[PDB]
Amino acid sequence: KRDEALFELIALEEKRQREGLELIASENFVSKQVREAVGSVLTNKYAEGYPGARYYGGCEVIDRVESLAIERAKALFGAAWANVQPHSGSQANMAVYMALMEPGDTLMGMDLAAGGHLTHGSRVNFSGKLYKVVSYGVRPDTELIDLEEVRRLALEHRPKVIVAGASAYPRFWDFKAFREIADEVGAYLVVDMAHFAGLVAAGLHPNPLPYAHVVTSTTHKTLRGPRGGLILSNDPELGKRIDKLIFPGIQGGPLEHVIAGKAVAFFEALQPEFKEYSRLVVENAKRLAEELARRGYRIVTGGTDNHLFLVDLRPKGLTGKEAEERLDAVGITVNKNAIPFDPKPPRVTSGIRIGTPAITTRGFTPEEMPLVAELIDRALLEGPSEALREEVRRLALAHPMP
Amino acid sequence: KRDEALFELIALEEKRQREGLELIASENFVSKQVREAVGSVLTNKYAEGYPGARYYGGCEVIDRVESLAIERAKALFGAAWANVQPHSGSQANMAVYMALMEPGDTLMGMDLAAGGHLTHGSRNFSGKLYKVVSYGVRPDTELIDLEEVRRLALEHRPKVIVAGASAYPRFWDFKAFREIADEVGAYLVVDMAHFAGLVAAGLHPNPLPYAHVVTSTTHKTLRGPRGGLILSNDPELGKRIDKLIFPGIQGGPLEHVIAGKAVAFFEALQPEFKEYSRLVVENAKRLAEELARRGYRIVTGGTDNHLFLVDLRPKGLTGKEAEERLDAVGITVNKNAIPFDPKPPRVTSGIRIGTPAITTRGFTPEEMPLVAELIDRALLEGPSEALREEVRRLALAHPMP
Ligand SMILES: Nc1nc2c(c(=O)[nH]1)N(C=O)[C@@H](CNc1ccc(C(=O)N[C@@H](CCC(=O)O)C(=O)O)cc1)CN2
Repeated sequence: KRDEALFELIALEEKRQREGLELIASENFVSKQVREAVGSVLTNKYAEGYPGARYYGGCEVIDRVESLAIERAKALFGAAWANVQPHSGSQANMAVYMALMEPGDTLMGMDLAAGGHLTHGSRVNFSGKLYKVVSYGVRPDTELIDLEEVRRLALEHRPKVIVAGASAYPRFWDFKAFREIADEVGAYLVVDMAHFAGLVAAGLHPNPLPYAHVVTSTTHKTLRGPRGGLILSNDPELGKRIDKLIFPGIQGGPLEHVIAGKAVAFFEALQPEFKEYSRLVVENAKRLAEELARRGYRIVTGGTDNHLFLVDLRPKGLTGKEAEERLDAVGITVNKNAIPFDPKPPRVTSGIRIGTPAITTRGFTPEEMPLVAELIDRALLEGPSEALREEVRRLALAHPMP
Repeated sequence: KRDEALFELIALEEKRQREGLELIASENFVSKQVREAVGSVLTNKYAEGYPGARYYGGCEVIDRVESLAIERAKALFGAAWANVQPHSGSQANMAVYMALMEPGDTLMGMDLAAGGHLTHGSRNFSGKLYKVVSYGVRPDTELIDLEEVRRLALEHRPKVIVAGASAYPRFWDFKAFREIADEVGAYLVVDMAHFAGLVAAGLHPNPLPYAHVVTSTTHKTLRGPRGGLILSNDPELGKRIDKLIFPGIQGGPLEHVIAGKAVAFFEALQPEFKEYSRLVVENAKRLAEELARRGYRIVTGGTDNHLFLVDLRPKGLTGKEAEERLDAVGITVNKNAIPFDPKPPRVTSGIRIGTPAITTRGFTPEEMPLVAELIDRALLEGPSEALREEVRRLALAHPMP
C-alpha cells in the first residue's frame, strides 16, 4: 500500500514552495539531480570508517563515491583535506570542538544577537554547556565587528579556540586579522562559513582556507547542496584527529546517499553558471535592501556585502514574530531574527532576516526587487489581505522551480 | 549539466546490491516510497523547533508531516511521547545521555567485545565524557548474567544503565534490568535499534513500560530510512529530551528524512510487516541450524531474533579470514568476537550473520539450506569464479524492492 496521506502532504509543500516567495536566508532550492542522488539506494549500505578503511565489506563502490566528494570539495575550496561525513553543520562544529578542546576550556565566539550561531557559545546549546564561553559582538554605532575589541577579549581571556563566521552578520570578515589575533594567544582559529560557503566557492567572499586552522560548513544554504555538513583544512595532520572525532567519535554510519548528493552539488558549484548565480544572489540582496531602506525601513549596518540583511522593526512598533506572521499570511516566508542589542528574547525578537539565495535560484533579477519590496511593505503596514496574497502567488508562479 | 561520473557510480552500486547476498545484520533494503519521500523537496525547508512552535515561517505543512511521524510512532510502539528529529541512532543516544547525566557521571553498558555498541561506553563520546563500567556475558552460558549486572550496579552506582546491543542473539529481560536500576536509583535506557522491527511486530519483548527512555534507529529491522528515534512513556522526561535535541545538539532537522520515517511507520503498521518479521526470525533460526549441521557452532546454541553468531573454531578459521572469502564471492557478513575469544579483536573466531535484508528480497526458510551450502563452500574451498556465479544467479532470482 502507498502512504497516500503522507504524499498528499508532500504535494502540499511543493505547491507552497512554488506559490510563495521564500525569503529565508538559510534556505535554497536543490536541483533534481541532487535529489535523485539523495533518494538513491546508497542508503542501504552501512559504511562505518573511511575510504579504503571500512569496518564492513561491500564498500568498493561507496568508497569511490565518498572519495569523489572529498576530492571535489578540496578542489573547489583549495583545501588539502576534507571530511564529508558530518550529518549537519552542527555535527561538523561538534567534532571540531571535541578534537581541539577538552570540556572546561574557553571558547570564544560571536554573541547570538550580534549574529553568532547557537553552536558558537549559547548556554542552551552543547557549546555553552561543555565549554567556558567568552563572546564578542559588534559596535553599537556602526553595528560592525571591532577587531580591537576582539583582540582585547582574546588577550584577557586566552581562549583555546576562536570562532569566526555567523548566521546573521551581513558584512565581510577579515580572516587575516582574526588569525593574527589567534596567533597572539596560541589559539586555534575555526571559521564556520556555513552561510557564505557558496559565495566563497564563486570568489565573491574572502576565502578562509589559508587563514583558519579548520573550516566548517553546511553543504546546504548558499552552496545549494543537500542538507548536511562538511569540514576542511590545509593541515592534513589536524585533519586526521578530526576524522577520528567524526567516527567513531560522535557519529555512527554516514549517510552515503547524502554524500553522493554532496558530490553532485560540488560538481554544480564548479560550473561557470554557479558564479553567475552567486553574483546575482548578492546583487539581489543589495538592491532589495536599498528598496526597503527607500521605503523607510532601517537596515542593520546600512546594507550588506553578502546574501542576507536584517531589518530593525523597532521604529515600526512591530516585533519580529508579528512581522513574520503577517508576511507568511500572504505567501512571503522570512524568519523573525535577533538584531544586535535586541531587548527581546529569541522567541519574539525585534527584527526579521531576509536573504535572496532561494528566489535567485528561481530566476528573480535585481529589476524585480522594487516589486518584492512593495509587497513586503504593504503586508507590514496594511496587514494580510486576499488581494495581496494573490499578487504574491502570481509573481511567484511566473518563475520556474528547479 | 548532469554529473555523469557520479551517476555512473550509483548505477554500479545498484548492480552490486542486486548481484550479492547481504548478510550483515544491520542492513536492509528500503521501499521505493521511503526513497521518494527522502528525495523530496522537503529538504529545502528550515524547520527548527517543534510542531506549532518553530523559529521560521512557512512551516504549516511541515508541522503536519512531523506530527504524523510522531503519532504513528506512538501508535506503533505504544508510547506516550516521541521525538523523530535525531539524525541517527548515535545522535539519539547522545541527546538522552546529555539530558540525564552531567559529564563525569557513571554510565553502565554492555562491553563492546561482548556485543555492546560503540555508544555504550567505548573510549566514542560516551567513553570520553563519562565514567564507564561494562557488563558482558558468561563464558559458560554465553548469556548475560543478571547477578553480575546487579553487583556491578551496586558497586559502581551508575546514573544510567543501558540495555540493548548490536550483537546479542537472545531476548532481554527488561523487567529485571528495571529492578536493578530502581535499586540503585539509576535511569534505565534501552537502545532497541537492532530489534526495533521485531518489537513493532510483537515478536520481541517491548521495552516501553520498563525503560525510562527508549532510543532506536529507523533503519535496520524497522526497514526505514537512515535516522534516529526516541520514545518514552513519560512525557515530562520527553520535554527535557526535546530540549537536548534542539537547541542542544542539533540545528535544522532533516524533514525529508522525517517524512521518510512516517512512511516506514506506515509500512510497519500494516499486517504484512508482521508476516515479514516472522520470516526474518524463521530464516535466522533455520540458517543457524543448517550451518550447525554443517559443522559450525552457534553461540548460545541458536537465536531468538534476526541475527546469530557463528563460532568458526571447529573449522580452524578466523573471523577476518571468513569475512574476506565470503566477500570475494559476493556474500557480505562481518567478523565478531565469540565469548572469550582466544583470538584478538582485530581477528576474532566468529562472524555475525543477519537475515533482515535477504528476507526483504523474498528468501524463505526452505531456501536457507542452499545459502548455508554456499557459505560453507566459500569457507572451505575459498573463492572461485564458479562459486561467484552461483551466488550471482541466486541473488538475481530474488528481486529488490
Ligand atoms: N543570530 C542568529 N540568528 C539565527 C540563529 C542563530 O543561531 N543566531 N538561528 C539558528 O539556527 C535561527 C534561530 N534559532 C534559535 C533557536 C533558539 C534560540 C534560543 O536561545 N532559545 C532559548 C530561549 C528562547 C526564549 O524563550 O526566548 C531556549 O530554547 O531556551 C535562539 C535562536 C535563525 N537565526
